[PDB]
Amino acid sequence: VNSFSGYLKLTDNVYIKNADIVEEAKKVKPTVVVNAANVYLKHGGGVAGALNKATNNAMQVESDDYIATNGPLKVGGSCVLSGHNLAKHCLHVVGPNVNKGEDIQLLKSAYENFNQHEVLLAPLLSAGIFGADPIHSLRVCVDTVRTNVYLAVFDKNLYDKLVSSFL
Ligand SMILES: Cc1ccc(C[C@H](CO)Nc2ncnc3[nH]ccc23)cc1C
Ligand SMILES: [Cl-]
Repeated sequence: VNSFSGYLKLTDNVYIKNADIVEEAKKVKPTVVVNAANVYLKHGGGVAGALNKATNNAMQVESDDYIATNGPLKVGGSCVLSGHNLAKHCLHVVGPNVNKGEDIQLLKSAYENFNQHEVLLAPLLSAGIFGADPIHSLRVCVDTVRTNVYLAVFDKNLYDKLVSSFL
């Protein structure tokens, strides 16, 4: 039993809700919140911009030190950093950005990172400003993630389409 509330159950392990991941994380304080990261961990907009703003830029400061030491992530890759005031940990995951021409097949590799964590709060990878079809992203999530994932969808209209169209 966990403290996530108001989710619709899609499969044994995947759940979904129309919610603001920033507000969800502050309420639940999950063990792991997933960020929709880029390889440079530059959290300028989208989910990453919102999560970083909620940390008062501490996420960006930590991320800049990470990159200075380790260099950029891979598309499809991830790193574990602090969750600051939002969660114990933040799993920064790089889904392909279609608006950069990045291969959408890497979306499965991106979701595989979730399997290293028993329970996660997450957005749909490569959705929003990353340009992928959220219906495809949800399908890949369900077919790739085996651990317990609580998916937060900010937009109410989009959530209804994902649910009504879920096979
Ligand atoms: C119009 C529109 C907006 C957003 C999305 C999803 C992306 C992630 O898939 N953004 C987010 N998802 C969850 N919480 C969030 N908080 C801040 C940003 C954000 C899709 C579409 C079509
Ligand atoms: Cl977004």
